[PDB]
Amino acid sequence: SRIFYLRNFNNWMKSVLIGEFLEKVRQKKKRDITVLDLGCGKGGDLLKWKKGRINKLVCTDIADVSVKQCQQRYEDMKNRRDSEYIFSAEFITADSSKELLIDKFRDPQMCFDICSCQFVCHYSFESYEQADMMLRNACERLSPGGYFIGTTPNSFELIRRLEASETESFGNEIYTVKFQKKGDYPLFGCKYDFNLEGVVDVPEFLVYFPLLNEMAKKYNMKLVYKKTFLEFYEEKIKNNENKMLLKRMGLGCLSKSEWEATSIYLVFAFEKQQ
Ligand SMILES: Nc1ncnc2c1ncn2[C@@H]1O[C@H](CSCC[C@H](N)C(=O)O)[C@@H](O)[C@H]1O
Ligand SMILES: O=C(Cc1ccsc1)N1CCC[C@H](c2[nH]nc3ncccc23)C1
Repeated sequence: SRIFYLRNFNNWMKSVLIGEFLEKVRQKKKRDITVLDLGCGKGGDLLKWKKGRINKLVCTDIADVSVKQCQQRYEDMKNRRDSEYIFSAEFITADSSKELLIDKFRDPQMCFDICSCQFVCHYSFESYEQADMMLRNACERLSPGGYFIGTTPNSFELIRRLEASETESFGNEIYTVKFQKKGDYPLFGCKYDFNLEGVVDVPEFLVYFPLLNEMAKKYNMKLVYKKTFLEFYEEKIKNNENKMLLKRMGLGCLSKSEWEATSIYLVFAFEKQQ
Protein backbone atom coordinates (compact mmCIF):
# COMPACT_ATOMS: atom_id res chain seq x y z
CA SER A 1 0.00 0.00 0.00
CA ARG A 2 0.95 3.68 0.35
CA ILE A 3 1.93 3.41 4.03
CA PHE A 4 5.19 5.26 3.44
CA TYR A 5 3.52 8.27 1.83
CA LEU A 6 1.88 9.07 5.16
CA ARG A 7 4.78 7.75 7.24
CA ASN A 8 7.29 9.91 5.37
CA PHE A 9 5.02 12.96 5.26
CA ASN A 10 4.50 12.61 9.01
CA ASN A 11 8.26 12.29 9.44
CA TRP A 12 8.66 15.50 7.43
CA MET A 13 6.14 17.09 9.78
CA LYS A 14 8.15 15.93 12.79
CA SER A 15 11.41 17.11 11.20
CA VAL A 16 9.98 20.59 10.61
CA LEU A 17 8.61 20.68 14.16
CA ILE A 18 11.78 19.28 15.74
CA GLY A 19 13.96 21.43 13.50
CA GLU A 20 12.10 24.61 14.42
CA PHE A 21 12.52 24.19 18.17
CA LEU A 22 16.02 22.75 17.95
CA GLU A 23 16.88 26.02 16.19
CA LYS A 24 15.21 27.93 19.02
CA VAL A 25 17.21 25.89 21.55
CA ARG A 26 20.44 26.37 19.59
CA GLN A 27 19.84 30.15 19.58
CA LYS A 28 20.72 29.94 23.29
CA LYS A 29 22.16 26.49 24.01
CA LYS A 30 24.66 25.71 21.31
CA ARG A 31 26.41 24.04 24.26
CA ASP A 32 24.72 20.82 25.41
CA ILE A 33 21.34 20.17 23.77
CA THR A 34 19.53 17.46 25.76
CA VAL A 35 16.33 15.89 24.44
CA LEU A 36 13.73 13.56 25.94
CA ASP A 37 12.04 11.55 23.18
CA LEU A 38 8.94 10.44 25.09
CA GLY A 39 7.34 7.44 23.43
CA CYS A 40 10.27 7.13 21.04
CA GLY A 41 8.91 3.99 19.44
CA LYS A 42 11.49 2.13 17.38
CA GLY A 43 13.57 5.30 17.08
CA GLY A 44 11.99 6.95 14.04
CA ASP A 45 13.29 10.34 15.22
CA LEU A 46 16.87 9.32 16.06
CA LEU A 47 18.11 10.65 12.72
CA LYS A 48 16.34 13.98 13.26
CA TRP A 49 18.21 14.29 16.56
CA LYS A 50 21.44 13.38 14.79
CA LYS A 51 20.87 16.01 12.10
CA GLY A 52 19.91 18.39 14.91
CA ARG A 53 23.34 17.97 16.41
CA ILE A 54 22.06 17.49 19.88
CA ASN A 55 24.33 16.13 22.62
CA LYS A 56 22.26 13.85 24.88
CA LEU A 57 19.06 11.96 24.08
CA VAL A 58 16.82 9.96 26.40
CA CYS A 59 14.73 7.52 24.37
CA THR A 60 11.85 6.03 26.33
CA ASP A 61 8.80 3.99 25.37
CA ILE A 62 6.32 1.74 27.13
CA ALA A 63 7.08 -1.06 24.64
CA ASP A 64 10.38 -2.69 25.60
CA VAL A 65 10.64 -4.31 22.15
CA SER A 66 10.50 -0.83 20.63
CA VAL A 67 13.05 0.65 23.05
CA LYS A 68 15.51 -2.13 22.22
CA GLN A 69 14.92 -1.58 18.50
CA CYS A 70 15.45 2.12 19.22
CA GLN A 71 18.67 1.24 21.03
CA GLN A 72 19.82 -0.96 18.15
CA ARG A 73 19.03 1.64 15.49
CA TYR A 74 20.98 4.15 17.59
CA GLU A 75 23.98 1.83 17.91
CA ASP A 76 23.82 1.22 14.16
CA MET A 77 23.91 4.99 13.62
CA LYS A 78 26.76 5.30 16.11
CA ASN A 79 28.73 2.38 14.69
CA ARG A 80 29.42 4.20 11.42
CA ARG A 81 29.49 7.69 10.42
CA ASP A 82 30.56 10.26 8.00
CA SER A 83 30.30 12.35 11.18
CA GLU A 84 32.60 12.22 14.14
CA TYR A 85 30.16 13.28 16.86
CA ILE A 86 26.74 11.88 17.67
CA PHE A 87 24.58 12.50 20.70
CA SER A 88 24.85 10.10 23.59
CA ALA A 89 21.64 8.26 24.39
CA GLU A 90 20.02 6.22 27.12
CA PHE A 91 17.05 3.96 26.50
CA ILE A 92 14.34 3.54 29.12
CA THR A 93 11.46 1.10 29.02
CA ALA A 94 8.70 2.79 30.98
CA ASP A 95 5.04 3.70 31.06
CA SER A 96 5.55 7.45 31.06
CA SER A 97 1.89 7.63 32.14
CA LYS A 98 2.50 5.68 35.37
CA GLU A 99 6.24 5.81 36.15
CA LEU A 100 8.48 8.73 37.04
CA LEU A 101 11.17 8.88 34.37
CA ILE A 102 13.59 10.56 36.78
CA ASP A 103 13.55 7.27 38.71
CA LYS A 104 15.01 5.66 35.63
CA PHE A 105 17.32 8.20 34.25
CA ARG A 106 21.07 7.72 34.58
CA ASP A 107 21.06 11.22 35.94
CA PRO A 108 17.78 12.04 37.92
CA GLN A 109 18.63 15.76 38.09
CA MET A 110 19.36 15.92 34.36
CA CYS A 111 17.45 18.62 32.50
CA PHE A 112 16.06 18.63 28.96
CA ASP A 113 15.97 21.44 26.44
CA ILE A 114 13.31 19.61 24.41
CA CYS A 115 10.89 16.84 25.25
CA SER A 116 9.49 15.60 21.94
CA CYS A 117 6.30 13.56 22.32
CA GLN A 118 5.33 12.53 18.79
CA PHE A 119 2.01 10.67 18.48
CA VAL A 120 2.16 9.51 22.10
CA CYS A 121 0.59 11.87 24.61
CA HIS A 122 -3.01 10.92 23.78
CA TYR A 123 -2.33 7.46 25.25
CA SER A 124 -1.73 9.29 28.54
CA PHE A 125 -5.33 10.55 28.69
CA GLU A 126 -6.69 7.19 29.79
CA SER A 127 -6.86 8.96 33.16
CA TYR A 128 -5.99 12.26 34.80
CA GLU A 129 -3.11 10.83 36.83
CA GLN A 130 -1.67 9.28 33.66
CA ALA A 131 -2.12 12.47 31.65
CA ASP A 132 -0.57 14.42 34.53
CA MET A 133 2.22 11.89 34.85
CA MET A 134 3.15 12.04 31.19
CA LEU A 135 3.10 15.84 31.35
CA ARG A 136 5.25 15.73 34.49
CA ASN A 137 7.61 13.35 32.69
CA ALA A 138 7.70 15.52 29.57
CA CYS A 139 7.90 18.84 31.40
CA GLU A 140 9.09 18.65 35.02
CA ARG A 141 12.70 18.12 33.92
CA LEU A 142 12.52 20.73 31.15
CA SER A 143 14.98 23.54 31.71
CA PRO A 144 13.50 27.06 31.82
CA GLY A 145 12.97 27.94 28.18
CA GLY A 146 12.95 24.27 27.23
CA TYR A 147 10.23 23.08 24.89
CA PHE A 148 7.57 20.38 25.10
CA ILE A 149 6.71 19.58 21.49
CA GLY A 150 4.51 16.83 20.16
CA THR A 151 1.86 15.61 17.78
CA THR A 152 -1.50 14.25 18.88
CA PRO A 153 -4.97 13.85 17.38
CA ASN A 154 -6.93 17.10 17.21
CA SER A 155 -9.91 16.32 19.44
CA PHE A 156 -12.00 18.89 17.56
CA GLU A 157 -11.37 17.17 14.22
CA LEU A 158 -12.12 13.75 15.73
CA ILE A 159 -15.31 14.99 17.35
CA ARG A 160 -16.35 17.03 14.34
CA ARG A 161 -15.94 13.98 12.10
CA LEU A 162 -17.70 11.81 14.69
CA GLU A 163 -20.68 14.16 15.05
CA ALA A 164 -20.82 14.45 11.25
CA SER A 165 -20.79 10.67 10.78
CA GLU A 166 -24.07 8.77 10.72
CA THR A 167 -22.39 6.13 12.90
CA GLU A 168 -19.89 6.21 15.76
CA SER A 169 -17.21 5.46 13.15
CA PHE A 170 -15.58 7.50 10.43
CA GLY A 171 -12.65 7.21 8.09
CA ASN A 172 -11.83 6.13 4.57
CA GLU A 173 -9.93 3.28 2.92
CA ILE A 174 -6.81 4.32 4.85
CA TYR A 175 -8.05 4.74 8.42
CA THR A 176 -11.05 4.23 10.69
CA VAL A 177 -11.90 5.93 13.97
CA LYS A 178 -14.63 4.29 16.06
CA PHE A 179 -15.88 5.89 19.26
CA GLN A 180 -17.58 3.71 21.82
CA LYS A 181 -20.53 6.12 22.02
CA LYS A 182 -21.36 9.56 20.64
CA GLY A 183 -21.81 12.74 22.65
CA ASP A 184 -19.84 11.35 25.62
CA TYR A 185 -16.33 12.85 25.58
CA PRO A 186 -15.02 12.68 29.16
CA LEU A 187 -11.90 14.71 29.88
CA PHE A 188 -10.14 11.39 30.46
CA GLY A 189 -10.80 7.84 29.39
CA CYS A 190 -12.71 8.98 26.32
CA LYS A 191 -11.57 6.03 24.31
CA TYR A 192 -11.82 5.43 20.60
CA ASP A 193 -10.38 2.87 18.23
CA PHE A 194 -7.81 4.22 15.78
CA ASN A 195 -7.10 1.95 12.82
CA LEU A 196 -4.46 3.21 10.40
CA GLU A 197 -4.51 0.52 7.72
CA GLY A 198 -1.23 -1.38 7.69
CA VAL A 199 0.25 0.85 10.41
CA VAL A 200 -1.59 0.59 13.73
CA ASP A 201 -4.89 -0.54 15.23
CA VAL A 202 -4.71 0.73 18.81
CA PRO A 203 -7.17 2.32 21.26
CA GLU A 204 -6.54 6.00 21.85
CA PHE A 205 -8.00 8.59 24.19
CA LEU A 206 -9.47 11.95 23.26
CA VAL A 207 -7.11 14.78 24.17
CA TYR A 208 -9.15 17.96 24.51
CA PHE A 209 -6.29 20.34 23.80
CA PRO A 210 -7.49 23.13 26.14
CA LEU A 211 -7.37 20.39 28.78
CA LEU A 212 -3.82 19.44 27.80
CA ASN A 213 -2.98 23.16 27.79
CA GLU A 214 -4.46 23.77 31.25
CA MET A 215 -2.67 20.70 32.61
CA ALA A 216 0.72 21.73 31.21
CA LYS A 217 0.45 24.85 33.38
CA LYS A 218 1.01 22.70 36.48
CA TYR A 219 4.59 22.24 35.22
CA ASN A 220 5.18 25.92 34.42
CA MET A 221 4.43 25.35 30.73
CA LYS A 222 2.89 27.92 28.40
CA LEU A 223 1.65 27.13 24.92
CA VAL A 224 3.98 28.33 22.19
CA TYR A 225 1.49 27.24 19.56
CA LYS A 226 -1.06 24.63 18.59
CA LYS A 227 -1.49 24.03 14.86
CA THR A 228 -3.62 21.56 12.98
CA PHE A 229 -1.59 19.45 10.60
CA LEU A 230 -3.20 21.48 7.81
CA GLU A 231 -2.21 24.82 9.34
CA PHE A 232 1.26 23.49 10.10
CA TYR A 233 1.80 22.03 6.63
CA GLU A 234 0.33 25.02 4.79
CA GLU A 235 2.55 27.31 6.86
CA LYS A 236 5.70 25.20 6.76
CA ILE A 237 5.73 24.48 3.02
CA LYS A 238 5.95 28.24 2.42
CA ASN A 239 9.57 28.00 3.59
CA ASN A 240 11.20 26.26 0.64
CA GLU A 241 13.80 24.56 2.82
CA ASN A 242 10.81 22.72 4.27
CA LYS A 243 9.28 22.26 0.81
CA MET A 244 12.45 20.72 -0.63
CA LEU A 245 12.87 18.60 2.50
CA LEU A 246 9.36 17.28 1.88
CA LYS A 247 10.23 16.46 -1.74
CA ARG A 248 13.30 14.52 -0.57
CA MET A 249 11.62 12.61 2.33
CA GLY A 250 8.15 12.16 0.77
CA LEU A 251 7.19 9.70 -1.95
CA GLY A 252 5.01 12.22 -3.79
CA CYS A 253 1.67 13.92 -3.09
CA LEU A 254 -0.55 12.62 -0.34
CA SER A 255 -3.78 11.11 -1.59
CA LYS A 256 -7.00 12.83 -0.45
CA SER A 257 -7.56 9.83 1.89
CA GLU A 258 -4.04 10.13 3.37
CA TRP A 259 -4.54 13.83 3.99
CA GLU A 260 -7.88 12.99 5.64
CA ALA A 261 -6.00 10.61 7.98
CA THR A 262 -3.11 13.09 8.61
CA SER A 263 -5.45 16.05 9.17
CA ILE A 264 -6.80 14.53 12.41
CA TYR A 265 -3.52 15.52 13.98
CA LEU A 266 -2.30 18.72 15.51
CA VAL A 267 1.23 19.87 16.36
CA PHE A 268 1.84 21.52 19.68
CA ALA A 269 4.68 23.20 21.45
CA PHE A 270 4.85 24.54 24.99
CA GLU A 271 7.77 26.38 26.59
CA LYS A 272 8.93 26.03 30.19
CA GLN A 273 8.53 29.41 31.85
CA GLN A 274 11.24 31.20 33.93
N1 LIG B 1 2.21 5.30 28.15
C1 LIG B 1 3.23 5.32 27.32
N2 LIG B 1 4.49 5.63 27.64
C2 LIG B 1 5.44 5.59 26.76
N3 LIG B 1 5.21 5.38 25.47
C3 LIG B 1 3.97 5.10 25.02
C4 LIG B 1 2.90 5.04 25.92
N4 LIG B 1 1.82 4.74 25.25
C5 LIG B 1 2.15 4.60 24.03
N5 LIG B 1 3.43 4.76 23.90
C6 LIG B 1 4.20 4.69 22.68
O1 LIG B 1 3.90 5.73 21.84
C7 LIG B 1 4.35 5.43 20.59
C8 LIG B 1 3.31 5.87 19.60
S1 LIG B 1 3.85 5.73 17.98
C9 LIG B 1 5.00 7.10 17.84
C10 LIG B 1 6.46 6.69 17.97
C11 LIG B 1 7.50 7.74 17.71
N6 LIG B 1 7.37 8.81 18.64
C12 LIG B 1 7.43 8.29 16.31
O2 LIG B 1 7.13 9.46 16.11
O3 LIG B 1 7.69 7.50 15.48
C13 LIG B 1 4.62 3.92 20.53
O4 LIG B 1 5.98 3.62 20.39
C14 LIG B 1 4.05 3.44 21.83
O5 LIG B 1 4.72 2.34 22.30
O1 LIG C 1 3.19 8.80 11.72
C1 LIG C 1 3.17 8.32 12.78
C2 LIG C 1 4.47 7.86 13.41
C3 LIG C 1 4.73 6.45 12.87
C4 LIG C 1 4.22 6.05 11.63
C5 LIG C 1 4.50 4.73 11.29
S1 LIG C 1 5.43 4.09 12.56
C6 LIG C 1 5.47 5.48 13.56
N1 LIG C 1 1.93 8.15 13.49
C7 LIG C 1 0.55 8.43 13.06
C8 LIG C 1 -0.37 7.18 13.23
C9 LIG C 1 -0.13 6.18 14.29
C10 LIG C 1 1.29 6.14 14.60
C11 LIG C 1 1.09 5.18 15.76
N2 LIG C 1 0.46 5.38 16.88
N3 LIG C 1 0.60 4.31 17.68
C12 LIG C 1 1.35 3.42 17.07
N4 LIG C 1 1.76 2.22 17.47
C13 LIG C 1 2.48 1.52 16.69
C14 LIG C 1 2.88 1.98 15.45
C15 LIG C 1 2.50 3.21 15.00
C16 LIG C 1 1.70 3.94 15.87
C17 LIG C 1 1.83 7.53 14.80
